[PDB]
Amino acid sequence: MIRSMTAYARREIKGEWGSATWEMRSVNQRYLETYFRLPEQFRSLEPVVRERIRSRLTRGKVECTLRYEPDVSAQGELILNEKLAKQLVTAANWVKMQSDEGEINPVDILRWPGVMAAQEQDLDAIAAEILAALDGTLDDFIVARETEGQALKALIEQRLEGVTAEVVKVRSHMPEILQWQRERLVTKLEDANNRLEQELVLLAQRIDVAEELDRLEAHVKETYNILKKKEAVGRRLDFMMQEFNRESNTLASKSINAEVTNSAIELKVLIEQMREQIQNIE
Amino acid sequence: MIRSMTAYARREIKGEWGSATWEMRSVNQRYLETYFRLPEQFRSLEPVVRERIRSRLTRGKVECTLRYEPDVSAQGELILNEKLAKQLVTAANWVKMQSDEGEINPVDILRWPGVMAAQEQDLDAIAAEILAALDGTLDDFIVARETEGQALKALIEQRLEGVTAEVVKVRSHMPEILQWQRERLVTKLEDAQELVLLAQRIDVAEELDRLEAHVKETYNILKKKEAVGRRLDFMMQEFNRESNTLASKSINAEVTNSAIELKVLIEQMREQIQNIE
Amino acid sequence: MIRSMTAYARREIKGEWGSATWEMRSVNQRYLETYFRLPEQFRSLEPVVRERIRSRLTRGKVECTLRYEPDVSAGELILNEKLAKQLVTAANWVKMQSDEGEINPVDILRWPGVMAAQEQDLDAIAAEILAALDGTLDDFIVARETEGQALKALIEQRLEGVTAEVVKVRSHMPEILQWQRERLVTKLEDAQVQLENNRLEQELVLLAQRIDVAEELDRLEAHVKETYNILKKKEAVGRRLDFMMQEFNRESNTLASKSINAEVTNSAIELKVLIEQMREQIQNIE
Amino acid sequence: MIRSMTAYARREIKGEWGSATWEMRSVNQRYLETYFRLPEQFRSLEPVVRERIRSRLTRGKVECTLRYEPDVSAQGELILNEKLAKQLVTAANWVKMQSDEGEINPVDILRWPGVMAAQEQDLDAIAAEILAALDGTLDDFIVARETEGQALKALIEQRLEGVTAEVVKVRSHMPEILQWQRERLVTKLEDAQVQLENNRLEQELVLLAQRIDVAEELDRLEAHVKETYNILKKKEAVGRRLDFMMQEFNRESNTLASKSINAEVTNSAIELKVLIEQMREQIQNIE
Amino acid sequence: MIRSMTAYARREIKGEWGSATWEMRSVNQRYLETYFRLPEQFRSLEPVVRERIRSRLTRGKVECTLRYEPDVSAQGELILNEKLAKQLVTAANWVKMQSDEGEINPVDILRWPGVMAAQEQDLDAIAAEILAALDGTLDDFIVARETEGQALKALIEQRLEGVTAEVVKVRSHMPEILQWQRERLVTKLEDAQNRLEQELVLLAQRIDVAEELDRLEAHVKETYNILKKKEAVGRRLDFMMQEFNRESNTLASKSINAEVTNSAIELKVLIEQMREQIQNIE
Amino acid sequence: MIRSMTAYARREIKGEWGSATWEMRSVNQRYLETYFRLPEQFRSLEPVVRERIRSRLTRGKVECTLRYEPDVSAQELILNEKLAKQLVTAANWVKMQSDEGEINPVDILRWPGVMAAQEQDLDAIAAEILAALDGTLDDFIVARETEGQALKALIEQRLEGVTAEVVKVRSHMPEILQWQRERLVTKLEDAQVQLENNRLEQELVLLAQRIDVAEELDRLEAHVKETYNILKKKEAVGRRLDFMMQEFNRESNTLASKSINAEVTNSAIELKVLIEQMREQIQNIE
Repeated sequence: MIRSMTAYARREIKGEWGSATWEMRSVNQRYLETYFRLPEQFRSLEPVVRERIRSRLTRGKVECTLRYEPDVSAQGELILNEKLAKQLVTAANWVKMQSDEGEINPVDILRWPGVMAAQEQDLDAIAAEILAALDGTLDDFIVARETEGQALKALIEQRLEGVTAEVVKVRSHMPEILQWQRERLVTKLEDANNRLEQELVLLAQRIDVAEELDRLEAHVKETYNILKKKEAVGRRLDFMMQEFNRESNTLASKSINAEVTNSAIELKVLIEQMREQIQNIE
Repeated sequence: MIRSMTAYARREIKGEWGSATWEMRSVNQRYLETYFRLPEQFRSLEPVVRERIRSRLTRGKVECTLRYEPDVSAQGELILNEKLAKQLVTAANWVKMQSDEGEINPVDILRWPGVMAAQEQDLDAIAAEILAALDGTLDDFIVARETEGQALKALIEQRLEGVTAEVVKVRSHMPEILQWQRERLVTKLEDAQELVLLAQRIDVAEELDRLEAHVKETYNILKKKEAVGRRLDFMMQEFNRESNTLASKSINAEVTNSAIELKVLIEQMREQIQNIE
Repeated sequence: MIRSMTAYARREIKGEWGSATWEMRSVNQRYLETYFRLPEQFRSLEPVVRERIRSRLTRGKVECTLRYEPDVSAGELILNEKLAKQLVTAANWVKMQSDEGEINPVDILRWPGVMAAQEQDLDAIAAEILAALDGTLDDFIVARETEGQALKALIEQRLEGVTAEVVKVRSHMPEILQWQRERLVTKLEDAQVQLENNRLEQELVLLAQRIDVAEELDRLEAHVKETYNILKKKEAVGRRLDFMMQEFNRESNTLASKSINAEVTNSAIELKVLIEQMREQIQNIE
Repeated sequence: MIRSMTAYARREIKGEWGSATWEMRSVNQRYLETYFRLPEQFRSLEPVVRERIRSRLTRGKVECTLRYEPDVSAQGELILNEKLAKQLVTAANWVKMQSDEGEINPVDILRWPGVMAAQEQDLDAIAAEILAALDGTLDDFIVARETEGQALKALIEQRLEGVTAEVVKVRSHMPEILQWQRERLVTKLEDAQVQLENNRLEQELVLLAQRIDVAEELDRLEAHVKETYNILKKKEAVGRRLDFMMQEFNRESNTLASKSINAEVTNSAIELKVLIEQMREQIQNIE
Repeated sequence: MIRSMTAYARREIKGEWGSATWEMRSVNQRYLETYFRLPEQFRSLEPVVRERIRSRLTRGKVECTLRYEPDVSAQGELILNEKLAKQLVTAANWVKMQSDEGEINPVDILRWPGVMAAQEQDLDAIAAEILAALDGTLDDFIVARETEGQALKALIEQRLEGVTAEVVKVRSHMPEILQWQRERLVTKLEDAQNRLEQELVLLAQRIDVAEELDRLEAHVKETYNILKKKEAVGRRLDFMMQEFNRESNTLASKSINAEVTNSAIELKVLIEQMREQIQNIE
Repeated sequence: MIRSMTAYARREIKGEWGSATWEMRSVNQRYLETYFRLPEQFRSLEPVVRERIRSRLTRGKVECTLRYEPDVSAQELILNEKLAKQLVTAANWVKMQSDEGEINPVDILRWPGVMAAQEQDLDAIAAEILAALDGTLDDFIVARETEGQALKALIEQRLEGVTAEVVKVRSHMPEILQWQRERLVTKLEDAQVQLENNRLEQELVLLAQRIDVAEELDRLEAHVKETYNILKKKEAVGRRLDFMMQEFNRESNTLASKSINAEVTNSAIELKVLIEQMREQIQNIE
């Protein structure tokens, strides 16, 4: 069950206290990178949310944003500190006697800190519900990372069927070609004995690609095994494609017929198509 | 039918609610890279945008930008908390009694946090219209790719004709090639123990026949509906292989000059293929 | 010793003056960058906090914040009468230049320092705050040292897996060489061609040299032994480990290129996976 | 071509929107590090700038700063939301009826968010101009590296000439020293003792000549300067290959100073070790 | 009065202006390397503080850090920038001419940045107080060096006592040693009269064990004399241990007696143990 | 005129445009490393300051910081008149909707962008900054030469001790060479080894010429005379002196190895001590 690095998932929780929205987005990356945007009230929640994200995700760049819109009507009714307000008025009266002018503004006294305050302090209860909501949107994020990736797995397996069908097309042509190479050489040597076949068969071992086709088939069987294991295989699959293309290039190099060369090109096209999908794999 | 990797297309939809613009540009790239610049309100549309673009475009580095301009009257309405405003006015009246002076500033009451708030309009009907404009931008984008791709197809076909013209030109010197072919073989016999005269490959007719089939295959590749950019690049490497083998053989001035011209045509074709998806 | 460049540590100190909790976190960054979020009362403490943090922390992007809430302590406040008179006389000079204006009393009280809390002394709170800061920093260093030791165990776990893949390849190597020469003679027996004297031996020597990977395997084992030595000596560990990974990777690529067996190729891929896993942890090293 | 890892490049473009300045500074470093300091508006351009620089530059430590100056007066005329302003005034009128007093400040209405908003100028045309100025700065930067590399090569070749001058300075002085050492031995021996079998004298003179002989290290120093000039001629892996020669240069100079029986030869060996250190200063700057 | 290179000392001075703290720590080094961490206000003190550390210390790697913590006080008078205030009033007059109305608030002009500037603190009186605290820290740093240095001196003298004790153990075998020395000479006289070469004169120079023990006992009495010196003797004692090993190399190389060989090995173990402690002596 | 690598120099200048301070400090380094902390207005001066410093400094790690404090326009502030008119016209529109209000002038000035960037003649100021850099750079070298003269006196004081130890060994050497003739022949008589008569006497003095340290003392005295000559060079001689001390230490080790007398061994140790003391002063020499 392979997963992809790029996915999106947003969840919004509505309550009397307020509305909070968790958004998670991700893009392909070489290593895991985490970025968190949180409100000031839930800034203390940043270490807790980072451990959950990092434990669940092995690789990829993920940005998580939480936006809290509290309800001011559900906010507790404001209390007026009468002693502090009188303490500020008598202080301003002293300033007015020094300046011999000025007028106290009532709104400014209310704006002074501690004069009008709210003591709801319900943040701890809603934070536990936000943490439970974070696990829900993180599961929606993981299920989206696992939804796609099954499609990527099918695309790679479809190309893996194309490379194995392409080597059997080379396997049938090759013995016919090996005999043809001896014939054209003999006609050229018209102007030129025993043990000439001894040098021919050693040259034919350099032309033969059976050992290389065997390795390529072994790499395909391994690639099927790599897709089934449940771990990070994004980079391992990329290293495997370098060996796929290594055998394709040495096959196109030792190719002496145009039919085999066209098959080697088809192999390299399928490898490029697989490498494009492996980039999206974690 | 082949599509160039670089193209540009913009579409703007105007309505009473506001105006939005879909700008989309692309450049050449080995694999498909999708970068989206979307407003915070339409940030949720990003997975839907990626689904539509990735399905339609096989390869290339594409950047898509969306900019939304809301009408100043639309998506705009003030919500005034009447109870909280009355609470602040009565609290300020109490302060005015202790101070025996002062005047309540109205805008200061509005700037109090809980007093003023803005309502959230339903962007669902707009988002569906913004999403439909993206489909139209993709249609204008792929046709601009096909228009530039047809010019690249003509340049490659024009130089494929010069490749075949050079292959026929060396086959006029074919009788001289056979003379030089046998003469090289007998001179090595004259020089004569690890005598691998068999290992020497001097045949050039197979190289020309093998190269001539690649040209016929290249025309067939250009007719394909799927992406052909990477396949043509691999094909040029085989064009270069047969030119490199023909390059090693020094026969006469006309043959060597034709081999030089062949490699120039391949490089000119390979430069245009980098622009092909 | 080695220290993990990313770590977290917070501490809360409660007192009669109020409650203040120091919280500092770090992420892996190529340079030292300290961002502080301090209250207005402790805004003057910004320079001394920066010097103390940067003296013990050599590298990394650190975000340190302090949350402070004043305690009413059940309402009387002190008034800086001299500072208020200083501002009124300074405003009177401005009024004579402008020839207009009125001094707002609340605006004078809004000036910093004009109003102060009687229940608390700012200098006494700052001394407790500064003493709490170095306590968080000392625990912050330990949080880096413990997680740094965790990164060391990860690299050693992958190093022993690297040296296990090398001896796994060298066990297959003699069998592979004999399989290649036996594959050659079987085709000569099928072809019934007359065998020549020492022509076979010279071809066997040539292929043996092409498949020979002895220098790459010995060079890989020298790299793992050097990596343990670099990991033991705790001087410039973060930089010197980066160079070893490039040497590990080019020997693995050279091995994968010169390989003729699919099983050896699979082992070379495993090496490159282990190298990539080691590189991921080396970035976290300070 | 050899290129110095220390250079400075600057490029300024003038436009109606303002002026943009690029600055490049490079310091020697074993790895390739690139640090970028861009404005908040063009912070999205960093991954595009990083690709062009990392692809065109070899190893080193590079710092990039982009300074963007807005004209302010020439562009960005403020637009007034008349509908929102009237909405706030009617809302404030309601509060005025409740309080039965107050006065609406006009500038307070303008300072309300969204009332007076400047139209955002599309930075697409300006960012393309900045990207075009970047590759022009990289061109000046590469040229500066190549011109400084030629200066480092001249300094290395200048010291190499001083190395050969010291080697032949020792070679001419060596036979004079070997004759004086023979003349001293026979004089000390004849002063207090008799000649010993004649052939024993020749044996001791041969042993003495072998101990003071430095011709092997002296010939090996001259072989090192010829390979060093060839290495400078080669433009492939010049930095890694040139470090090895300095250790070999310093190896032969140390063994030469150890076998130096004459003070003028020892001073020449020290001058060699000074020239080697001066060459080592330039090689850490090259690739 | 020998001193160890590793030592630590701190001092804090308190005043109404604030509090400052010096902190010195050192480790072993071949030469003297000093590193200073100073506040930006007292950066100018770096050349002065270096000369003082340099005067009382000869070798070692010290790191000297200074923490300056001024008390947070708004008591400092704020200068009224009369120039800038007049610049703002004339600018506001222009706005009044355009609007044809308005009034300049004096408090708002004061709130404008730069109009009220805090008086620069003359730290000359504080710097002299901080420099005086450095002298106290250096004095505490030196006594910490001398305290640890006395323990090293006692440990070296204990090892020197074992050296002389092992010498006496070999001195008893001296009549047996002189027999073995004479046996080496007569053994080299083999096939005596075909090569005209006499290694006997050379061998008499190489096996002068009696002079080694005498010269070794002279090095011990000199080592005691070196410990009583006032100047730093760290490098001198290390050079002395090289000579201790030279006199004991012949005893370990030649097996005159199994008991003598054991005593020679213990003799070289003591030299290595003294070498380890001399690393810590300045 | 030798110069120490560690030095400090700080200069402060005042003008109508403002006040700026150059600060230069340096420490020991193998080669020359220059780092610059410059304001944003004078970041363009960095390539000019670098060539100026590198011209007069041969090696060392030097940090060069410049603090520039701008002064408000003394003897008028530039004001965006069109933006201010646009805000007054917009406020007038609000005043007719509300039918009340008064435009506060300071509130218009507080608006972002109304106060344009203040006029500064950066070209005329930078020329004064460059002239102050030269003064600080010349003031920096005076601090180098002052400390260097102290290092020169310490080295010359130890060089006098070297020649004093050399002549002490020189005087005792002819006596000790005679003592070995009588010492070696006595050991031969103890074992009753037959004398070779004249041939023994010849080999004895040939061996004595091998033990004779007079050749090492002559070379060492020539190195002392050369070290005085090196101290008079105007160029940097920090590295050359270090290479010279290696030859000092080479002859001393050869002296201690060939030593046969405890007093000569103690004198060789005194030589090695003086050489280490000179090396400690030399490590600070440019």
